[PDB]
Amino acid sequence: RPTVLCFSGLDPSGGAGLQADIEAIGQSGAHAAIACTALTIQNSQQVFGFEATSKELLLAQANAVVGDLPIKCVKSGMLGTTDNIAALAEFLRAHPDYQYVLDPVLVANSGGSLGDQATLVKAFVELIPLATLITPNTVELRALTGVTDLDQATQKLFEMGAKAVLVKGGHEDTPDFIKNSLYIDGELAASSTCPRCSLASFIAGRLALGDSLKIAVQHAETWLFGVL
Ligand SMILES: Cc1ncc(COP(=O)(O)O)c(C=O)c1O
Repeated sequence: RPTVLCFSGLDPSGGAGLQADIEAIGQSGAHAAIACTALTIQNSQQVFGFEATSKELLLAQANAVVGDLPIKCVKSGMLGTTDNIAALAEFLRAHPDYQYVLDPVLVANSGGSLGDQATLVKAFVELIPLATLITPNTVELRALTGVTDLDQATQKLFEMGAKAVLVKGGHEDTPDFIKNSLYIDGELAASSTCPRCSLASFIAGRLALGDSLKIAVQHAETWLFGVL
């Protein structure tokens, strides 16, 4: 059972964060390991605050997993601080053989703060070229690039060094479905939907199990359509 190591925050209410990573990775067929980036204080309605994990304790968790478990993929969600973004980049550069799924979490779904967005956007520059796949929703895509046109923003992310981008949402969305577009090396590789879209951890698990990107993304949609 290949392992996905998740650099993710803890949401006590269990709606998001490393709990959702654990659930998705288990359903993908892989094993989840966790390097907790923050203990948040939040529920479905608001974020009250959070205590970011120090860079030292973050790397200590990650390094405890290294050597014990067969890490094949890293996934990141909430990182909280620019220190933790830098620590993850340091970790990834020490392990270029790991695949990496970057979910560029800038805000909570409730709207509450999971860190200062402007400085997080600037710090994410370092992680963009390291990712096997970046999974921005349309808000995250625009924030990372400073570009409001989705097509132009996607291309800008590739100019910034992205290798593959799964854009969640776009001009093809409807009340029943969010449309996802998988781009590889700047070119549209697969155009799909998703009934509703938190795909990064499930995709990471499928990548850990040896799937190609296209097959992993397809499995993730089948998983969500199976919930429906
Ligand atoms: C701690 C935390 N991580 C991540 C997310 C969103 O990413 P997922 O719910 O896919 O982990 C949220 C909420 O939006 C969150 O509060």
